[PDB]
Amino acid sequence: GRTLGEQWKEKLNAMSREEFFKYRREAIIEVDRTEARRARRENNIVGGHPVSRGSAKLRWLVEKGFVSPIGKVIDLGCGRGGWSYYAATLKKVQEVRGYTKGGAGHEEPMLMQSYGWNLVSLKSGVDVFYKPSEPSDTLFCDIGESSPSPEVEEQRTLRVLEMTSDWLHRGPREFCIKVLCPYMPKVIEKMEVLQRRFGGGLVRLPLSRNSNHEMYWVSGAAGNVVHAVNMTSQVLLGRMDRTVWRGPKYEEDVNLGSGTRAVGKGSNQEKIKKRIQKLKEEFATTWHKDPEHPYRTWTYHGSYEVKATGSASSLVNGVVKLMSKPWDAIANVTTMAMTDTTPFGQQRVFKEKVDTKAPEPPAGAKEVLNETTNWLWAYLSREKRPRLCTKEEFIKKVNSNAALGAVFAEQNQWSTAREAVDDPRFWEMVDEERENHLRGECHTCIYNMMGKREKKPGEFGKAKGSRAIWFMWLGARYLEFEALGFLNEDHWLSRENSGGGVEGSGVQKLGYILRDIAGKQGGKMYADDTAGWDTRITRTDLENEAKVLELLDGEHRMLARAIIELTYRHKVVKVMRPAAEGKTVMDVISREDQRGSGQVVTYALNTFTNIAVQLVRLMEAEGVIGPQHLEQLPRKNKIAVRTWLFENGEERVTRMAISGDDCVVKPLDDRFATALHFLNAMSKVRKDIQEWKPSHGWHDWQQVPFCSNHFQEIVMKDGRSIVVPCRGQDELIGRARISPGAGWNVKDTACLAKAYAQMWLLLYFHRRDLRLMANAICSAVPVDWVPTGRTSWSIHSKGEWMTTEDMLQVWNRVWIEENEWMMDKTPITSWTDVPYVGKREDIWCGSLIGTRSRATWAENIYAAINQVRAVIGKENYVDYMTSLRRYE
Ligand SMILES: Nc1ncnc2c1ncn2[C@@H]1O[C@H](CSCC[C@H](N)C(=O)O)[C@@H](O)[C@H]1O
Ligand SMILES: [Zn+2]
Ligand SMILES: [Zn+2]
Repeated sequence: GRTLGEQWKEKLNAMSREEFFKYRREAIIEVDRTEARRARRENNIVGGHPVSRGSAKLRWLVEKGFVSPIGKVIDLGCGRGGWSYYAATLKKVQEVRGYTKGGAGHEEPMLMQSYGWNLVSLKSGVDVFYKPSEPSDTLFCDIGESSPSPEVEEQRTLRVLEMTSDWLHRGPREFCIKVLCPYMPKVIEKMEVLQRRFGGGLVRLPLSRNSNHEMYWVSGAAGNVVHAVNMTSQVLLGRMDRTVWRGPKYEEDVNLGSGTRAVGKGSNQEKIKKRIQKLKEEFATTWHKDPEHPYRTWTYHGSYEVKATGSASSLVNGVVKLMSKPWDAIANVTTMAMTDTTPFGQQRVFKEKVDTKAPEPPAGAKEVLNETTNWLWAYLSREKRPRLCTKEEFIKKVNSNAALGAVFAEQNQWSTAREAVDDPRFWEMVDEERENHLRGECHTCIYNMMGKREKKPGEFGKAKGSRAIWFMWLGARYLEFEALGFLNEDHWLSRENSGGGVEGSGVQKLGYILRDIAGKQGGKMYADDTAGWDTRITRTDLENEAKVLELLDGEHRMLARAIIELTYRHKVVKVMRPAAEGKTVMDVISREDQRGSGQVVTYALNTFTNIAVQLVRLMEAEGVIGPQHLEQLPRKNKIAVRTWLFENGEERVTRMAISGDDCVVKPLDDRFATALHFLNAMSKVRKDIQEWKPSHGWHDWQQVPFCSNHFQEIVMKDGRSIVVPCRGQDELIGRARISPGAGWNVKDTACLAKAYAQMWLLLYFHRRDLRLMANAICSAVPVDWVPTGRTSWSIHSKGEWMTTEDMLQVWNRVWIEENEWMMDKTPITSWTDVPYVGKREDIWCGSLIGTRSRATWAENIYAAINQVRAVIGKENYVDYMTSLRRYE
């Protein structure tokens, strides 16, 4: 009770609730929050309304010189993001990163479109007390949880000051740090030591309410700490006991405006000029060059107004949910959501993942890739001969529902792909562009880039933004397919031809292939994921892929050359973006590197390059090359590379399983784990691991991740063994619980549930919970109804369950009949003779067996089934529950 603050606190703690809320707002300045709250209600994130009162507080501080935010701003305990968004409106600020705890009983970051929103990056679920410090130019911290006990607040405050000191030690000359309880002795001492070392002073905002004693240690203040605090205490004490409460003085809230901001700094225009010109002309009406466009590594050409496209909804699948009551309690399943594919949705991912420049590899690294890719092209073409693909081939393999991909009104004459390929007028458009290509010109081959609708873990209690996919229109895709599609159609990256690849194989083959690799002598199995593979394909990588041309001649070569040079290298792309005031715009941008996700040969070229990368890593691992060769390759090891490849290559690729950017490799020893110098120089940086930390390997091949699964060997009842795919049961159920959009009627969602159920039966029958849930779903869905919808995006999903045939029959087809690693072709006649994984593995991968929630669920499954049957209604049903032992 010694300090005046302690007297204030004690008097505060003794107030009645009614008086507390009068005193709280007495004589303070308060921003009118009315309009902001209506904005929050009406989902208006483009009107300039700040997410909290925190924007006004920071505004007051900069308008008074107390802090002048600049450069890279770090914001500790950002909450909704109030400070972060205000900083981003400021000219001198170029980057904002917020961190915050989030979760139950804490504020999550809110996603806004305030001016400069593209400079901001908020992160939730972070405990900053144990987050390693990072360099920054401006540092913010608004952490400090109140308490009726000054002693508690004192210790909390100290913990923050102690924490911020680690961050101040790394440069920030600008700062603004909350000091929750400034009047307590140990805090006073800490402030004095900190002020000496880093400067600044303690300030009390007139925007703060009288119910706290918070002060801000800001870099552009100064003064005696003690004096400052006592002056605050006195004001506070003075405002107690009034005869008449006069209330606060009202101010207007800050208006943060809207729209993206330009990034600083940021030219083979010949080969793209026609395309741009044709677009500028077709959309001249509102065409313009936005000075505030957010592109940093893409070159920008212009923008025009368009109607926004995409969705931000996730809806629940009612039938799956009814059959999965125990998972209602699993956060991992219920916080999953469809990704946001609105333009704001994809753009907020675009600025992090796609607008990056992967550096070109250094000269020595190039020379080694050169020899490797020479070797690899030679090896792939040892037996196979390139060829044109035909119109008829295209028409037969085009999905009747492939994207049209119109980029010009002229390309938008058909309502489905099937109609286009059936219309002579389409092929006339193709021919016309074809003849242009033969003359080394390209007029209309242009990508649309948009958000991919995906089922993913949530973010800030809501949906994640979307991954960008891009592809050219049906006509351009035909031309690609004609020139380069032989790679696909004649299976140039099949295992038989590539050694390392796995083209064509369903998931059901993948485990067996991993096992075969395990049988070779060598070290641990590795499986490093490259972060954002397509965005890391360099000019060098493209130049090496371009060596297909040397396998081609005449007309065939010329067509292929146009695809490769005019279409894969000189890419022109159309992407939507949020403009100001709720309107959206189509940007036309370009760049020479990176790989477009929806090129006809993306998988092939990815597989090809990934094999070459692994070959290079193995050479560094086996000693042929090292860091001393990155800047220049000596003639002698340049030759060793050649001979290494020549003598070893064919064996070495058999130690790989390469599916696009997905890789598994069993090197000779474990020097591989530190063979990272070339890997990093080639820009193929590893995902989720410090740049130079060695790679983790596995001893058990059954724990190796490949194409989103790992694989388990299980011995069946009749003594035969199978290798099956296995993965987190939480997400499997999480995804089945999500419907692809709004407005889906009972029958359609029932048919999607039925596809998820049947995919489970065919691939994850060995997971106890799923087999029960699958039979339960199929028992609640009318037998006649036909499975519809996507259950996977993986190229290795072959969809055998998308059928009305009995699932046991198809089980035998893929697991016995067509399974080349199963000698004994003895058919399985009943489900009970189909194995499970060990309960140890089942539980490790999310199973709920042995739990009482599950028990209740299992025992009462029929009630669940009947609930769904009622909703669907009188129809023809069948009970499959009896195919499980416990229901006989
Ligand atoms: N240890 C911790 N690590 C990260 N965040 C924390 C934390 N302790 C508290 N927080 C969070 O930090 C936030 C401070 S309130 C932030 C207000 C913000 N300046 C604005 O204007 O919007 C709270 O939401 C709180 O949940
Ligand atoms: Zn073209
Ligand atoms: Zn598993």
